[PDB]
Formats: sequence, structure tokens, C-alpha cells
Amino acid sequence: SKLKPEVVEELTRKTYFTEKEVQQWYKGFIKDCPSGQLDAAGFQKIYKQFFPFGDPTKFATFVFNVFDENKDGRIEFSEFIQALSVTSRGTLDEKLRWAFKLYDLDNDGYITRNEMLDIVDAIYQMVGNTVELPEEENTPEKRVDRIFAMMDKNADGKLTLQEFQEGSKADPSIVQALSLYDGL
Ligand SMILES: CC(C)c1c(C(=O)Nc2ccccc2)c(-c2ccccc2)c(-c2ccc(F)cc2)n1CC[C@@H](O)C[C@@H](O)CC(=O)O
Ligand SMILES: CC(C)c1c(C(=O)Nc2ccccc2)c(-c2ccccc2)c(-c2ccc(F)cc2)n1CC[C@@H](O)C[C@@H](O)CC(=O)O
Ligand SMILES: [Ca+2]
Ligand SMILES: [Ca+2]
Ligand SMILES: [Ca+2]
Ligand code: NA
Ligand code: NA
Repeated sequence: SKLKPEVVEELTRKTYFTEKEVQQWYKGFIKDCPSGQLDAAGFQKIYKQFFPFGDPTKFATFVFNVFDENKDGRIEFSEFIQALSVTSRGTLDEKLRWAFKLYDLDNDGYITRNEMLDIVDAIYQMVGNTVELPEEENTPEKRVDRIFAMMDKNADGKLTLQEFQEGSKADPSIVQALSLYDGL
């Protein structure tokens, strides 16, 4: 009940984890999902555990789709560990690029005001009452307006990856959120 040697080596080379950390995360992954394939409902259950005082269902669905690389409706361990690596230990640039993919719902190379608003409304639902909101950003629409004011340099209503990267790095509050390693 362990990973084959070849897979351990492969996954270690593709992530910021060590061999022992990979084998350890697999033990926990298998314990919760014995088949090794996480379903949308199971992934939903996990996110409900991160945010018990809100509704993470909509956001969890968007996240599930992004990191289901091969789009087969299941998150296998290889997809899980690589997602976890970028999201928990990646550099700022690598995290930003996965953040862009999440906001680019149709993967067409632009984030529209409507694509972003859908995600941000999911984020506000997920938080719930667990974050006091300044009045100037107490709605998804207000947050989106501020973001596109800061980042849409050509004012075409869409964000390229270049606009999203430079705009995010300009805001000290965004830089901090994307510069953590194991939550620190
Ligand atoms: C280690 C724990 C905090 C964690 C995370 C996480 O790090 N999230 C985190 C939060 C913030 C920043 C970075 C990471 C994720 C976790 C979940 C989703 C995405 C990323 C990490 C999970 C986890 C839960 C259920 C699963 F099916 C698999 C893993 N788990 C739980 C694993 C644990 O059930 C092992 C099991 O053996 C214990 C038991 O059965 O009693
Ligand atoms: C679960 C965790 C590893 C995660 C994911 C994710 O879904 N990964 C995952 C893992 C395995 C399988 C599938 C998915 C994404 C994550 C990243 C991109 C898109 C969707 C989710 C993030 C995360 C990282 C930086 C951000 F700016 C925001 C969120 N994080 C880290 C969140 C953490 O910074 C929250 C913060 O509020 C707490 C703190 O201050 O430490
Ligand atoms: Ca998959
Ligand atoms: Ca798009
Ligand atoms: Ca633009
Ligand atoms: Na590694
Ligand atoms: Na996408």
C-alpha cells in the first residue's frame, strides 16, 4: 500500500517536496480516499473543512476543475501533489500563473470582468462572516472594480497575464498572500 519507486522519483522531481514528504502525503491521501481518485463531492467535503462558517461549494468547484489537469472528473494523487506543491510552496511567479488560470474560466488568455466576478463572488460566499469587510470592498463588484482599476492598463475590460502579473506585484497586500511557504 505505497507508491511504486518510479512514481516516488517522478513526483519528487516535479514538486518542492522530498521523497519522504511525497510518501507521507500519499498515506494521508489514501486514508481519506482509498481508491486514489478524488471526486467533486469529496473535494467539496475537504474545502467545507477549511471553511466551516461559510459556503465553499462554488469556489471548490472552480478549483477542482483547474487542478483536474486531464479533465476526467477525478483528482488522482499525481494531480493532487503537484497542485499542493505550487499552491503551498511555489514562487510568486508560479503561484500567480496558476491564479490566472483559475480566473480565466474559458482558458482563452483573458480574464474578463464577468469571469473575475464569478470567482470573487465564490470567494465572498466561502469567507462568510469570518472576515470584517471595509465598506469600500463589502461586495464582489466593489472588489472587481478596484482590481480592474489597478490592473487594466489599456482599459479594454480584460486582463492579460502580463497585466495580471504586474498589477498583482504592485499591490503589497497581494504580494504577501502569494509569498508564503507552508503558510508562513
Ligand atoms: C495536512 C492537512 C492540513 C491537510 C491539508 C492541507 O495541508 N491543507 C492546506 C491548507 C492551507 C495551506 C496549504 C495546505 C490537505 C489539503 C486538502 C486539499 C488541498 C490541499 C491540501 C488535506 C487533505 C484532506 C483530505 C484529503 F483527502 C487529502 C488531503 N489535509 C489532511 C490530510 C490528513 O487527513 C491525513 C490523514 O491521514 C489524517 C486522518 O485520516 O486522520
Ligand atoms: C489548499 C492550499 C494548498 C491552497 C490552494 C489549493 O487549492 N491547493 C490545492 C492543493 C492540492 C490539490 C488541489 C488544490 C490554493 C489555490 C491556488 C490557486 C488557485 C486556487 C487555489 C491556495 C492559494 C495560494 C495563494 C493564494 F493567494 C490563494 C490561494 N492555497 C493556499 C491557501 C492559503 O494561502 C490561504 C491563506 O488564507 C492562509 C495563509 O495566510 O496562510
Ligand atoms: Ca484527473
Ligand atoms: Ca477568459
Ligand atoms: Ca487589458
Ligand atoms: Na522535490
Ligand atoms: Na482556466
